[PDB]
Amino acid sequence: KQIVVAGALISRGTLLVAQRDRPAELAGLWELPGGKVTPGESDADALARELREELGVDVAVGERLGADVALNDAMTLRAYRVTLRSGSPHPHDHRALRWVGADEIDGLAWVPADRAWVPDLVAALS
Ligand SMILES: Nc1ccn([C@H]2C[C@H](O)[C@@H](COP(=O)(O)O)O2)c(=O)n1
Repeated sequence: KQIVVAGALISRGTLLVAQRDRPAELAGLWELPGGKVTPGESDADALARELREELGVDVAVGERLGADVALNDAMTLRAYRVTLRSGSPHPHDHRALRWVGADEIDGLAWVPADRAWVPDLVAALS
């Protein structure tokens, strides 16, 4: 299986979420940002790489957040806690970014796969 890694960046008590711009089925919906692990990379390497490219930040990759999500037979999606080392996030690849609190997480129009993590994210912010 192909692994897709995603980051739950919590800073100053809020969670960063990212609004996809593609493909049409997901454009406008919100996600934890990340991307595919390439063969030869660790999960930490891949996630830090993706968030540097997508957001313009250097992060440290920490513990898993929640369980794996099966995207299909082909791919699996995994979230990690990440924390900021340097930089301020900007939507280089996404439509928008938002910092959200616990109360806002269940109301967000999540991409269907990431929605599974709602209870985990609420707990992390509580
Ligand atoms: N937090 C994320 C990141 C990605 N994906 C999905 C969208 C694609 O089906 C696949 C690979 O993502 P991308 O198209 O961004 O490379 O993973 C997802 O559901 N949730």
